[PDB]
Amino acid sequence: PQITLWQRPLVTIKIGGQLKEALLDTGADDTVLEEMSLPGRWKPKMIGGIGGFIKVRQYDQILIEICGHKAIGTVLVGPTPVNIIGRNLLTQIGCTLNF
Amino acid sequence: PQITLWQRPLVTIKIGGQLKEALLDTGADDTVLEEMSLPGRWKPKMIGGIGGFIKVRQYDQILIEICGHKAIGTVLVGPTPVNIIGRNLLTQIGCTLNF
Ligand SMILES: COC(=O)N[C@H](C(=O)NN(Cc1ccc(Br)cc1)C(=O)CC[C@@](O)(Cc1ccccc1)C(=O)N[C@H]1c2ccccc2C[C@H]1O)C(C)(C)C
Repeated sequence: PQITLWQRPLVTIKIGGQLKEALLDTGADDTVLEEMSLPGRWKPKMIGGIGGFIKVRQYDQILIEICGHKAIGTVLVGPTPVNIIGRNLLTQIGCTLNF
Repeated sequence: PQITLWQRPLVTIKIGGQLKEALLDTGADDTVLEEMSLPGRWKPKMIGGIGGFIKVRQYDQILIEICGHKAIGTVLVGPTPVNIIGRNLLTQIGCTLNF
């Protein structure tokens, strides 16, 4: 589909059997979601944006569905103000910027 | 043009007669540039990102060219990690997300 930017590009995602709302974020290197449980091993990571850095848990090879499009990648979990779908997963669903 | 996201979507912008590198950021509601000089008066604005909120200076009706496309709008100036082109200007150049 084509998503305009008149409003925040929020979409429905399916992860860990749960339905959530997330932001298609081209300014984000990684994907980070609010506190939730995920399977497998994880390691700590610090990510930074405007305001500074926050500590998150890094889980790899996680299955995620964005608007019905399946993709697998690293998903970060921590105190993020909003769910963010970053470039690491946006590439997988073939998302591009156009103008 | 069409921009993929395998690498950060960095483009050249022109403001105040100078070229700068900036990130097309769909996750950003506003445009915020690293410390620089802009004309006119400014107003205070608090913007929140991953690490919390920061105080920035808000200048309005500023001429800024993005990838050759001319825009005129609000530009914030403050301690940002990188120059960020947000949705307020991405809408002016007709940018959309597609997949
Ligand atoms: C490794 O560095 C990253 O890529 N870090 C990401 C990040 O923070 N990216 N930042 C900016 C940034 C920092 C460093 C670099 Br090299 C590039 C880019 C954003 O602007 C987008 C997030 C976001 O859209 C998230 C968000 C938080 C709260 C509500 C909505 C969305 C952001 O902080 N957006 C805000 C913003 C940025 C600039 C101007 C105005 C605003 C208001 C929000 O939209 C992340 C992995 C931690 C998510």
